[PDB]
Amino acid sequence: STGSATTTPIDSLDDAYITPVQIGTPAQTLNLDFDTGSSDLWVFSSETTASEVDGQTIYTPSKSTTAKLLSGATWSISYGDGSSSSGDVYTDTVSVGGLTVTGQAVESAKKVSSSFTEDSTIDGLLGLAFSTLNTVSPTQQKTFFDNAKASLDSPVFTADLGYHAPGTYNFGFIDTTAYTGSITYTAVSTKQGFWEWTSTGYAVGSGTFKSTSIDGIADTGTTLLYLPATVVSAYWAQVSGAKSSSSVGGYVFPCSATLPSFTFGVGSARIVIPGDYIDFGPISTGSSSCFGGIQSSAGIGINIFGDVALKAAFVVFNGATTPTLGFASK
Repeated sequence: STGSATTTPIDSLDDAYITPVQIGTPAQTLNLDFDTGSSDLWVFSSETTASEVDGQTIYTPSKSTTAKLLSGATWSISYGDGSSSSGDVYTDTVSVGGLTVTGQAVESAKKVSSSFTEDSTIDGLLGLAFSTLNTVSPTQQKTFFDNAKASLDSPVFTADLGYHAPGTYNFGFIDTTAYTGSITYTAVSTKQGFWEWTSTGYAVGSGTFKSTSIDGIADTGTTLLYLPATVVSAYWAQVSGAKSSSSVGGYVFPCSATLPSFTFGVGSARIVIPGDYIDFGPISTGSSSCFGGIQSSAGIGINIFGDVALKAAFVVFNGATTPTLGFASK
């Protein structure tokens, strides 16, 4: 089997991407944030505290003839941005782009934190990291990819995120028309539950490539590119007027600037992030200070190849017995 679904930016900055997902019988379609940095499929629901729902589409398990309460199961998650959610668990039929999994754990939110409530465009998350990170207790549950893997033509999914434009998530096949050149594969460590890999270095604009190992995670659920402070300082030093602002929470730059590109290494191959992809717009409405898309990871504990980096590439998440990641230009 295969599946193919379009993923669409939630706003003009590409702050996140939503993909339609069918849950239940008859189908209830929710727009979920596919997140290769977490492993819970959770949704706003008929059980979510009413004051914490503000425009999202909800899953109502009582209206699904295939929904079954997973007795005793609860979940609770906190994300790197400080947001969180928790609730109980159903199993139900879940389909993405024509690919169907029966008995998928659908984690129904009873509580969500304010940032979820405030984002009317995201109806929940669909985790695509490794199932060892799934938070369901007392019986940990499998991700949608893990449940579908054995049925897929090839045990892979691909992320093709657009810049200010829709893109595609495919399951079970590699669309050879979707990228240029060849796909370069690189090793993955699953020891932390992430799609964790080692970039071979970077370049700023037309500058020379610096060979240096950068361990980080391929995370479609993080907006920006978070890298070591040395790397980020080298980038922003090429932008007149750029500075790290403690009050804003990162590097800012004059909105009048033209940003240089940033290149990262995948083995001997190179992925080029155009400068425009690094512009996240005014820090507040009407400001001439703009927020940078490359930020320091020093306060995180891990480097994150988020959407800013991934949307410059066609990315293969290879779930073979030994997982690997593949990157191609496009």
